[PDB]
Amino acid sequence: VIIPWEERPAGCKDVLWRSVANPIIPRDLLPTSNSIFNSAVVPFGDGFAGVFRCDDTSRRMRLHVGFSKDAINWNIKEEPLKFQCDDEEIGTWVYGYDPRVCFIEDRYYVTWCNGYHGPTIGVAYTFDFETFHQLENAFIPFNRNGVLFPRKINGRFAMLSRPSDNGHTPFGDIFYSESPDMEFWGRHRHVMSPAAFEVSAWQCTKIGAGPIPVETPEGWLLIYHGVLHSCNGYVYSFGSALLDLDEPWKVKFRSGPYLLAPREPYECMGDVPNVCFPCAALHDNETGRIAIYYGCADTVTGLAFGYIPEIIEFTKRTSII
Amino acid sequence: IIPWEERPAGCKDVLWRSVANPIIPRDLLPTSNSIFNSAVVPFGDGFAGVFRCDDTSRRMRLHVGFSKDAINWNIKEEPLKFQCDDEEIGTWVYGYDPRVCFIEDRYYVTWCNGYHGPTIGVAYTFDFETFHQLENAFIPFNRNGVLFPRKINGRFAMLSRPSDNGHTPFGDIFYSESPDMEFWGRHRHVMSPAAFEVSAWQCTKIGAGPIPVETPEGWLLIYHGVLHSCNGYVYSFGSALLDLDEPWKVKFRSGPYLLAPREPYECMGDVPNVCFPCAALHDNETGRIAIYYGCADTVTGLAFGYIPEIIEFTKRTSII
Amino acid sequence: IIPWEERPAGCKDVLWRSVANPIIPRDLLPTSNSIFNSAVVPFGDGFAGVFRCDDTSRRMRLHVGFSKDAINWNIKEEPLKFQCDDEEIGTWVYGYDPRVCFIEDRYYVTWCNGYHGPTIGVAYTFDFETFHQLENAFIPFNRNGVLFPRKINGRFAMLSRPSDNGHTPFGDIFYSESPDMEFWGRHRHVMSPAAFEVSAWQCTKIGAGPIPVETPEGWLLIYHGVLHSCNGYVYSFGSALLDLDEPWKVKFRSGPYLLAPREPYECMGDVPNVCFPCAALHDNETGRIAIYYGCADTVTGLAFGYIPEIIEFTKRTSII
Amino acid sequence: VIIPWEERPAGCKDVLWRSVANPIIPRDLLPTSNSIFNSAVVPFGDGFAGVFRCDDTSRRMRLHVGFSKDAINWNIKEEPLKFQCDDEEIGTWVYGYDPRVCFIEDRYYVTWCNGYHGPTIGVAYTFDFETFHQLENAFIPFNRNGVLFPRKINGRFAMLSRPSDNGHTPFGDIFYSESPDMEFWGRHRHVMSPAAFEVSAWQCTKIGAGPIPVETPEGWLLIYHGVLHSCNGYVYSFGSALLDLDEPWKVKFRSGPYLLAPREPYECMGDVPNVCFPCAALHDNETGRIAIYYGCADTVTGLAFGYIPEIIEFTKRTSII
Amino acid sequence: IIPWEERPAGCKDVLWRSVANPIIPRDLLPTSNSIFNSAVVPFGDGFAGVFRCDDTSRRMRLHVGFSKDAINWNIKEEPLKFQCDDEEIGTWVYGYDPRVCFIEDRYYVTWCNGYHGPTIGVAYTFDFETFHQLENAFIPFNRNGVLFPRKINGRFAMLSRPSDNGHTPFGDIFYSESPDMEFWGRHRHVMSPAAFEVSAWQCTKIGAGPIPVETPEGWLLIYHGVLHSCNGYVYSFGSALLDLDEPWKVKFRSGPYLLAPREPYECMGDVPNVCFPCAALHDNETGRIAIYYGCADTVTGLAFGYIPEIIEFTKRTSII
Amino acid sequence: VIIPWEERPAGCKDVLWRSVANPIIPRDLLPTSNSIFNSAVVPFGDGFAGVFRCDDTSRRMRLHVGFSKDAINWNIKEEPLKFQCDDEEIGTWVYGYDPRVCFIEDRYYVTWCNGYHGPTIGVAYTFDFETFHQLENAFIPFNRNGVLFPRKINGRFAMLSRPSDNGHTPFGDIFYSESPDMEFWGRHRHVMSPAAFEVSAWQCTKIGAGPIPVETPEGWLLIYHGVLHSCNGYVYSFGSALLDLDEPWKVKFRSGPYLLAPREPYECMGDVPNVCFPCAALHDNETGRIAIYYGCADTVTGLAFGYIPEIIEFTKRTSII
Ligand SMILES: [K+]
Ligand SMILES: [K+]
Ligand SMILES: [K+]
Ligand SMILES: [K+]
Ligand SMILES: [K+]
Ligand SMILES: [K+]
Repeated sequence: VIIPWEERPAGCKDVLWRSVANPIIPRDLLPTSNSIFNSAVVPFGDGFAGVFRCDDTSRRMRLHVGFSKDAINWNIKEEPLKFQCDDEEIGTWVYGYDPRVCFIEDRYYVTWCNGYHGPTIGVAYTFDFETFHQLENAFIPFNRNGVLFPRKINGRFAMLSRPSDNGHTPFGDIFYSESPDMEFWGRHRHVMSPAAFEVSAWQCTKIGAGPIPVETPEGWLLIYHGVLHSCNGYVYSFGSALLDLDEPWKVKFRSGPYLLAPREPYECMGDVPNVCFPCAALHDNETGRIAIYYGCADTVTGLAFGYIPEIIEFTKRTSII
Repeated sequence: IIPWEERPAGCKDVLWRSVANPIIPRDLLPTSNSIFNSAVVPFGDGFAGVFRCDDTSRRMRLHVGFSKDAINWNIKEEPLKFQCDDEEIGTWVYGYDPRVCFIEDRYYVTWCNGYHGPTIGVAYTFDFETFHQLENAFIPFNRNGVLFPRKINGRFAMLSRPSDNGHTPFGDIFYSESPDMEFWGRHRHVMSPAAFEVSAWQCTKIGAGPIPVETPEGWLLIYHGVLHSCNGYVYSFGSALLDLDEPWKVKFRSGPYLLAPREPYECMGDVPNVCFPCAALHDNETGRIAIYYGCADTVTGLAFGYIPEIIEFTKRTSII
Repeated sequence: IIPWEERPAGCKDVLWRSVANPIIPRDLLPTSNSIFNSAVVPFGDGFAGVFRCDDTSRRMRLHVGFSKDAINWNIKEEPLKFQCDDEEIGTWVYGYDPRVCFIEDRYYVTWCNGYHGPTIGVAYTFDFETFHQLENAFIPFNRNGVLFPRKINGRFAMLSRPSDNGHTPFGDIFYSESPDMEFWGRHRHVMSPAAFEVSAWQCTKIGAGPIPVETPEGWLLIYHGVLHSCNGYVYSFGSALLDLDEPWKVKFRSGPYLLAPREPYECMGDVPNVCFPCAALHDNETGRIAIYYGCADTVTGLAFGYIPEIIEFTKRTSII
Repeated sequence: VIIPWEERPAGCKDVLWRSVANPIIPRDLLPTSNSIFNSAVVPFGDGFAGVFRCDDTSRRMRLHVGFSKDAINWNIKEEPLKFQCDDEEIGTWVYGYDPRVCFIEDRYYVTWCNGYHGPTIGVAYTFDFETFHQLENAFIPFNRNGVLFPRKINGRFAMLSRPSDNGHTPFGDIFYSESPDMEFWGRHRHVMSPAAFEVSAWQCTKIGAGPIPVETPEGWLLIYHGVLHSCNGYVYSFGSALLDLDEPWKVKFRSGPYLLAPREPYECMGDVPNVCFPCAALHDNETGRIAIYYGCADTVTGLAFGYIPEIIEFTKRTSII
Repeated sequence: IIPWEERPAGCKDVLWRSVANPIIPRDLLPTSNSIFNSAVVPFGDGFAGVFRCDDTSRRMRLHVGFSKDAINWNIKEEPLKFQCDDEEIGTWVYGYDPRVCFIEDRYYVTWCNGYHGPTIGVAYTFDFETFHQLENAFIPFNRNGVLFPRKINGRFAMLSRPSDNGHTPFGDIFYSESPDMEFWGRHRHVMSPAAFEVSAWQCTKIGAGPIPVETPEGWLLIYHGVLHSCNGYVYSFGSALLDLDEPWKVKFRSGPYLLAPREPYECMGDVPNVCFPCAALHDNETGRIAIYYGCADTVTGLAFGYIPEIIEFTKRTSII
Repeated sequence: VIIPWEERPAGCKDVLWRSVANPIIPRDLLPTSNSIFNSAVVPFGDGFAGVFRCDDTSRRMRLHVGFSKDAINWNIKEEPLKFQCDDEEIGTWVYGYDPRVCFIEDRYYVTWCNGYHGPTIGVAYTFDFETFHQLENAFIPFNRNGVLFPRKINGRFAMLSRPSDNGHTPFGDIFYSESPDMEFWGRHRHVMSPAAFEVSAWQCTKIGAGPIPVETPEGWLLIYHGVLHSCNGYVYSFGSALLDLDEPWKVKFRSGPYLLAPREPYECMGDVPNVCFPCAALHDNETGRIAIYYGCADTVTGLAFGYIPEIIEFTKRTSII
């Protein structure tokens, strides 16, 4: 697996740096796409695969499969994916957004914000990114920013989530839950809350999980978004925390500064201005390299690069825990 | 021997209020401000319950109570304290909205438990002296958690009511199952508030009340509904019938309310215009049912009816 | 022979409540939850009315009533249906806020009629048994439609109250005309809520109540006003005098109210703290006026006064 | 009558395409103009005339007359338009915006959102775009987006409107009404409501009529805006519907996708970000060509081009009715 | 000789309502709609006060009252007019929330005075006949202004409550000093609403009531607290002890309330569920204190207690 | 003192013109700066000094001292400034923004929006822009936009303020207060309220003082911001008023039009879009030159130039009183 990479520019001191090829996925890649801004990406085969949020010209929210040789240039299917489901009630499509994908043990799991009398977390698996078998929704509405851990945590599946409401939710804590079987969920634990505005305002309104947690010797590296409320709306930035390995609802370090915030025209102008919303990462433990995918202005998808050891140090050095 | 009063003569109402309401006064304890949830079950030679008693600090606490007749209560002055092996879950913040039922071999208690916002707490007891707390069933925000009094195809089942962090302006009843009273899933929507032009007493939000009452025709669900006036919410309650095997499937749902705020003790107090049903005792032999409900979030009331009359009213006036 | 009761001696109030209030109870009908609009007129050897009767489903429906004395009413159990040649307009969604007056050859009914939101429905009857529905007078959102009881310079005329899709937090009274009871126009603003520092009982929103009463010095308009407290709205009512020929021109408007919620039947009920005037009977010969009003959106009450006194009060306390 | 036209760019598949000379009217055309973003345009004499919303440097909303040879380059009068009115109360000017202009039988009629104890629909006529005779306001407040039909229907004048409130209204259905005399109005009928967000979210908060309805054998072509509410405010897009010829409150087809939505910098940045608000169109039945004027970010005016038969085919094929 | 009624036998309550409540009715004056702030002090061989009397126009005015026994009040019909040499500050817009205390050589009156929004008006009087207006103490928005009854280290001192332009959803008590009753500063935060899970009767906002009472253990502050239900605000009141020398430092603060809306005259009226303390008379030799408070923003009521008992209560139940 | 100046562009008829080198202070000037958008600038020594609002990458609001030879190119201290205070209660730092600086008789005074149980006006002095001595907060919360007068008025210090609330306040009048000693404040007077929307909508939601009042023979020249509320948020523009010399709460003239409104990409895009927030001015009575510093989009700092006599004449001739 060769992950995408660009070397940190000369004299850049930032922990993460934007791809000079951003945006890597344009808003109009498909004949009917309005925007493409969640890219739930993983290695697959001799390349990469992913589940993409592609909102169409009707402003419907759909998920599409994509493939790529280099993880930068994507061939996304024109037709939305369809989930196969034994149960007619759960298998009913209303809408879907916020996908996340990860491989656990023997297959790829997809979670997404699935409408079922409100936003909840849908769950499906695939062996091949062609047929997807839909499982029970993991939780009762309202919930989103569902993000699985990439292995079992002491014998059970684990998921981060984000209790919400039925609108543009003005609050949001990260939570942790477990399941023995991808059907029945429990042992719910609070992970963290928005910071106080006077401490770290980029994350003081609400927060939610981003990429699949990345295992490091110093804890699970969580890349997560945070919201700040100005008089003219919300600004979405993102940052990092380290979670205990065995009890990942225990936050050990949490960054004060953001890692990335809306700065470039493609992040500050578009369907929802001033949004950097991380959705996936690819990483390489040998080199420490990480590549983070993020939606820009809810319009296009970008990539940013960093080193895991540098991120860990930044997280601990600036920690507000 | 559950409490009973015959319908007044000439009264054609399906439910009739006890002539002795309120049956529990606001100031029964030395520091109680209000007492308005009564989660009542038969126990040993008499009755037991878990009661929401808000104190003079306006803190929300649960207290155990006992009664020989189910009308006159001796409520413990100390609040109930749960035992928990897990210190994280075992931390008390607040508690309201209790419900109590016997399932297979023990009594279970659910309540709206504070855990970074309202969720549904779960505990068991054999004796109403020691309570053993289990995992909270769901992530916040959730309340009106009401267990079924037996397993449904080999699993525990619970009605709930996803909510928000404040005075929630919405709310559907949901249904979930668990094999072990720890892990929960198979979530199914039961019902939504009605359109205001169909049935406005239940058009803002709804929530389950007493434990479901099994009948040959399905589960008898007594639930509250809210109407939003310019000067606030009005809580009334009514009746539905749920499928026996798949209780998320609603068979019949009443258009009219069974009861709504009328009397001064319902219409004046800490939260005016509230009738909030929280428990029921019934006898299948005679069809008699006795429904406990909170009045004005201040005091506790009792109402009477017959199960076959309620069922016929529910079908005849059904908006499904 | 309009209803009347003498001024309690050593009462100096412009209006005084009937000692028999409430004159219509909430449960007069077997399925009524509340009865609090009574759009009353003389008819044959007695009186007839269209009443807002909300049922135990909290649906809003209109029912006909009859009475020998205008105090004790026999209201039909079944809601009235309108007859309409146009299927789209004749679709019933909900109805409230009725008003009734005789114009020239027949009685006209207006009400708040649901047609993709609140608007003003219009109908005529000759007999109070069959009602023929005409075009809704305006586009939503509008209510408190009140016809003048004769034409104003060759046209039908109506007061209205532009509103929104909810519990509207604003409301001016407007005036409109129509040559044919179908097409409406020449809209003119009558008045806006007062500044709270001047007259706070009518500072949030106002609306017309009774059919305007012709006096030789202009139209007596009895209208409700709303005050917004931290705990919701308080509805009181008062008086204005409109120019005879151009009734959008307000000549005098009272600073103080005439009546405000005081009694328990006004202060406790489905919507607390509401006195909402809906009709009036009067006798020019004696100057007597009898004013019907909804109490707490639950029951109907009556109040009495003298036209000349009300006019004097209106001029003397005028904020215009 | 030679309407403005540019061909569809090479390989463009879109039903409408933007003028490459956008914006066609700049914000600062008049000495005190702040913004010029409604252009109610008609053929007149040997060229074109129009009534324009020009908000000045005091942010007052005024209407101005303009003229043009080619309908792209405009000479707008510096002085605001004054209406003559026989009734001094109705003739009182508080503010005006949202103009629309059309010729009905023997004269041009102007409607606008006119302040009369709140927004309502004002009405006037002119024969020459010099003297304007003000008629009665058509409706009681609150209402705007008044748009006349360009001929009588069943022997009456007809007008689409849009019941509103006293603010930045968070709802809005399109209504239809008739008048025998341009004075008394009635026979009010509901045309359509915002769509469900799951179905077509660009038009799920509110909608309102745009250009004068365009007669086709297939019904009235209505171009209308719709609003989507994001966390960061409203996004105005526009689309198309076909109304029954004889009973125009009856919608026959209604597009799922939008025709145009904010995409270019001049639509995304300015006084009100993310607005494409259609206001007028010129069309030529012989060729099928249509040119649609629309306000961009409440700052400038743009043009877009299409073919009426293609628009109708799109409206039908993608219909949500 | 302060008013006094002994505690009923068998009552463990720290305060008890007078059995003759309400002591001032809503209709005492010819045009009074409600009378519910009574800023009372000893004066001559009896008592005086400034009273908030809202009229039938719902305008908020202040009127002077006198009483020989402090229970039965003769309140003047004419609103009080302040004399002021500056016409800008002297302009009357509205006035409510009065408080009155003697400091050194005269009586001082504070009130919520409209000056482009609510702020704290200040005046003095020697005789309760002429009132001389001083500068408003603060910029809007502020109210619940309450002076200390002597200087604190050579300065006048005042508690206040920063607010907004509406029915304020927040509110901390602050402390400020002035050398000269014109320029104010050294602002210090006294306290904030409590967390709802700790003491919900005081979790939305709080504000000072009676003039602070000097005790050997600190200043006894009686203050109101607000709880926010789905149906509005509930106003209760409680006690704190402030440091004698630096009175922004709170030493003790009651978890429970001392009094909360319970009787019909507190629960029903213009603003339901309000007990708003506004003044207190006390006798240090016997420990007796008589607390005046508004009831449902309609009438005025009286409650009694013993200062040593209130202190012990405040200490024993302190949440700090 | 040689104040920065650029000559009025040929053809330009505006009363103020933007520097051709805007933004003069970039958002990333400091190693940890997210945005730099208030520049409270004064002559000092052989050049200029200032207190600057620099929000960091944690989105904390801090004040930093800066120095410049020319008042355009600034050397801002990396470390936030710290206030010295004898009282521990008042000396507690929670947050600070909205700085203003002016020399009064013998020292420089700094005001800012200081957190003390909500937003209030902090006050400090400095002789050297190295040590700052904090005084009592001038008012009880909630208040901001505190701006001292640059000399005493009838023997007293004087300050403009702006009573607010605990959020993004949807209202705002300018008030005036006095103090004999920079400790006790009083004699509060209403200066002005927002204008009616039908008169001057750029200033109809709220208003607040900007630069230190500039004394002229015709009154105090107040440059102030005004807010307009669109469906998509607030737009901040600024204009001018003349206050009576002896009783500065008496407004004598107040402009109808604005002087400046968000127009350029650096005013329209950034952390808070569509904001032009004036915070300071340098002026020369001999030449009438004035240079006005202003925050752009709450991101960067810009400069604009004008002539005081032109501004006085514009203010009077366009007066809405
Ligand atoms: K945690
Ligand atoms: K169901
Ligand atoms: K008028
Ligand atoms: K239709
Ligand atoms: K303190
Ligand atoms: K002034």
